[PDB]
Amino acid sequence: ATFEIVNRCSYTVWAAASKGDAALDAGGRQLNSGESWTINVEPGTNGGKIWARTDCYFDDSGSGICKTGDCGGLLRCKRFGRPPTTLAEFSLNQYGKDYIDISNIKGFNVPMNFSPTTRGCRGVRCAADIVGQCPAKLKAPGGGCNDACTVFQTSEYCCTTGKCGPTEYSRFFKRLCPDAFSYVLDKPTTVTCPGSSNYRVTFCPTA
Repeated sequence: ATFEIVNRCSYTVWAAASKGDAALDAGGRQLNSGESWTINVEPGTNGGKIWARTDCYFDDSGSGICKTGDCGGLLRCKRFGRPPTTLAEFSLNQYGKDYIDISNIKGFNVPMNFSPTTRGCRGVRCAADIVGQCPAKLKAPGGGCNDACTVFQTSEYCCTTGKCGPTEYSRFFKRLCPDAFSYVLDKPTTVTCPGSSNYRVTFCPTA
């Protein structure tokens, strides 16, 4: 499947794409404002994620650090990135269907629209000013708004027992972005699309 990743933000982001134990395509690239990066993701990919990283520095070997979304210091991510990170998530060709969603379960750093470029389903977006409105206890010095699990590490925020409810903190992400997962057992906002759809991820879709 092809994904076009577009930076509409007025600032540079370093895009990342991983299935958590391997890079998807090159795994990461710098995107200046307005740049597009087209990647190919093998059919059947389960548990893929794409995110933006902010304020990164990399040397000539692609080793460095980012203030949000850092994936063990690499330009080309093999692993998932450090919260806070707005996530585009996807499982492809699962019994003839593709499943996409946006998640705030690992916090928010950059607004995002995640839409099919092919026919037969709709896109999802989280474009509100979550960092601006972030509760003081969730604010990341880095930039970004962390999820409560990352900050407090409780069974309730992390849903570690498989039983947990919405919280003051999850309700905040949900009020600003109703179409993004706000906690692990949130009522699913997954979109089902035709198997082998193609997609576009846009950072700062409103910008």
